[PDB]
Amino acid sequence: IVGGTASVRGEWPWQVTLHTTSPTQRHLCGGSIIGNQWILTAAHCFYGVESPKILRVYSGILNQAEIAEDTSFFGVQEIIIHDQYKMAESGYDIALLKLETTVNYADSQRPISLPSKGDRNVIYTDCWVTGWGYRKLRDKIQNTLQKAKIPLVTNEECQKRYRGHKITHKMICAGYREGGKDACKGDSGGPLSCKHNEVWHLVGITSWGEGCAQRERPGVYTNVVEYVDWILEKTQA
Ligand SMILES: *[C@](=O)([C]([C][C][C][N]C([N])=[N])[N]C(=O)[C]([N]C(=O)C(=O)C1=[C][C]=[C]C(Cl)=[C]1)[C]([C])[C])C1=N[C]=[C]S1
Repeated sequence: IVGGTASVRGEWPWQVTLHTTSPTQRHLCGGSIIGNQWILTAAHCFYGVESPKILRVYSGILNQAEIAEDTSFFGVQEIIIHDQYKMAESGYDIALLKLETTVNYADSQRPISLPSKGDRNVIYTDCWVTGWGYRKLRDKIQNTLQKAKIPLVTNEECQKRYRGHKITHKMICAGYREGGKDACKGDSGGPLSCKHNEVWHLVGITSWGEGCAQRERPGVYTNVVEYVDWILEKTQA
């Protein structure tokens, strides 16, 4: 996260940090708890991942420092990548992680409600992007979960900032015309939370962007509401 600040512990209870143990353990991507055994994240986060056996999901984390060898984690039983996904910039950057065990909700870890189809006409004026991603285009995984408030931008406006690219209705953008605040390397898979009527909704999934926080370069996110049917279909046994 560029231009953000340290989060308060438990402030984003749905946020998880997905680690890979290969070659040695490190943070890979962000993700969101949406069900007792389901994490929603970006599909482009499993590039090179041949098995879910090397994945570890940590919930209720604020500082990466809390993660040690003796720290409990959730194993991944299955990685579900949208069948139309090819690459982030082309869209369909969405994936489900079916945990090996169930998450016991608590104030430190609880699910975020998915957007509705009747809420596609709602104007989000309180959206936040979070993660342990980069702070600069040349930094490392941040220790403390960062947060940043960023305004959504219309798709027509976003398309203007991404010539040569196709910004579809299955994507959604957020950013300041002047830049300064945005997601960055490592925030991928993270949630783009928006509070409406005292209720948080998973509006987007951090996906891509030209660089980080550059002026006239809004961050691009998977437009979750366009995948509620897919999510239902893939999560039902
Ligand atoms: C993700 O954490 C990052 C998150 C990008 C968010 N960026 C932003 N400005 N809001 N994702 C990536 O690094 C993906 N690639 C790009 O963003 C890349 O710069 C790009 C891709 C297509 C078109 C353009 Cl113009 C720029 C990803 C596809 C690698 C991470 N995901 C993996 C490691 S960090």
